[PDB]
Amino acid sequence: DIVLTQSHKFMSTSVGDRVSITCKASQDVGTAVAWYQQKPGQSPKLLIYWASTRHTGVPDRFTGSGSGTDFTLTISNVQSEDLADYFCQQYSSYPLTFGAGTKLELKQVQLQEPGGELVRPGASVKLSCKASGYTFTSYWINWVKQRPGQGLEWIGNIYPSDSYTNYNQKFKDKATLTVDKSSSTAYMQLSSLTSEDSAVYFCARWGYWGQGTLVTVS
Ligand SMILES: CC1(C)S[C@@H]2[C@H](NC(=O)[C@H](N)c3ccccc3)C(=O)N2[C@H]1C(=O)O
Repeated sequence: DIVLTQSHKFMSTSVGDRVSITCKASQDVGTAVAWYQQKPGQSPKLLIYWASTRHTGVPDRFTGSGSGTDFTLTISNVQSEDLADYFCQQYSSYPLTFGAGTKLELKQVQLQEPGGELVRPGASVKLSCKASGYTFTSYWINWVKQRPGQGLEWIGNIYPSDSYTNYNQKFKDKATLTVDKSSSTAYMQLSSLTSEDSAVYFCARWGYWGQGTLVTVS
């Protein structure tokens, strides 16, 4: 698997400074790399893709670069609203992997963001991911696990059109992906839950991450 080593877990900066967050792929990943911004209680917002193309709406402050192995995300004049988590994504080959992330800081009320469920150990859970506003069958749906202080993990994806699926070997026996064309809803069923399965589970379309769902196993 391709490991993406992100240069610092924590980065201190100040409003007005220039910042550089880097990711080093352990194998060549071409220019298939994306950078995301994630604020607490929110979901990743795509900033750069194909390593250097700025996504629509993202302010010039952000710039991406690199090809093959060393990727960089630079913010020319850091602003307050920029203080967040940033992580890189590699989509050159399976399993898709992510850099453990970088928290950009200097040195708010949050309620049910996201909502979720508390289930029992050894039990099973089936998470939903309703889609709206676009042709469900035309875009892969990915599922990602996020624990609080660790790096994002990609579970697998599925093409709703024919339900073709890819699994990160690590989740092969824990997750099973399905979709329901009739209600444009993708699902993920986790089996034999342990405290290790407690996390926020996101489903994502290229450029649109869901709000996620908190699965607590107690
Ligand atoms: C080669 C691919 C992996 S890239 C594309 C889409 N990838 C995304 O939606 C997006 N980058 C994404 C968001 C969140 C987590 C992981 C990935 C996806 O899955 N498709 C595959 C395909 O077309 O063969």
